[PDB]
Amino acid sequence: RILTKPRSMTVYEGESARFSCDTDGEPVPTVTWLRKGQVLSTSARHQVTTTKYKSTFEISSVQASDEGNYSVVVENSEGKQEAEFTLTIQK
Repeated sequence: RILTKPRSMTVYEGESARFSCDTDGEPVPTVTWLRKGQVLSTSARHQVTTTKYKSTFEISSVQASDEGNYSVVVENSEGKQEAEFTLTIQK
């Protein structure tokens, strides 16, 4: 149920940008990073990565086609939620 949401910021390009949230489930919930960025989930220049009870979205080598405003829709065997933030990049 969204134990904790990630933060936000504005990086330059492949500088840092690190995100990490937490979510309960039954058992183990599911996450869906997405924000006009191809559901993030490591789809090109991103570096997402979920874990047992906590996920993490990392942005590296981000070109001029990722922008920040990134959210995370996390569901569960019998639940549904989401979060949102924004990690831009001054290419």
